[PDB]
Amino acid sequence: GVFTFEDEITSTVPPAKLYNAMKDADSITPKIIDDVKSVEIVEGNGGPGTIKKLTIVEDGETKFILHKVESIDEANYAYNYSVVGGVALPPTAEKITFETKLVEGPNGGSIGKLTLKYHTKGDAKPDEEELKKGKAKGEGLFRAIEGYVLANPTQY
Repeated sequence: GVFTFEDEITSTVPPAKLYNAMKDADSITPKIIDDVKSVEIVEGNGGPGTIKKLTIVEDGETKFILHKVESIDEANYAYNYSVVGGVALPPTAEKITFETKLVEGPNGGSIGKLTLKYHTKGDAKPDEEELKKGKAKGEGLFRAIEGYVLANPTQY
């Protein structure tokens, strides 16, 4: 089944700058996220349908995760990607979609909506810890992109 969760977030960074840096995640994320070592494009040009392989370390063991770029909408400052392979998918987990959408917020920052869509195998529900871990991951990646902008203001 599909189980959807939405979380409202904030940033001091304006939405145009965050959105630009969200599209730069393949170079930003290995720099800032210690465990993420590299991102390689398997198929595609970076747009919707693109498949990416990420190489990770988790206590000194190299592991791989596979992403699919789902959809990109400047119109709603939106960037959506799915985890389609790797450690985050237990056998009753088929896919996890992470959507980020941004709007202008008070005082020159941004209001974020983070959506987690947890796709399960038929009748199963998401495990409570797996949902927690999935949320933390989506939030961590957002904060990486944001972190990078705050640290490198002249780049966005």
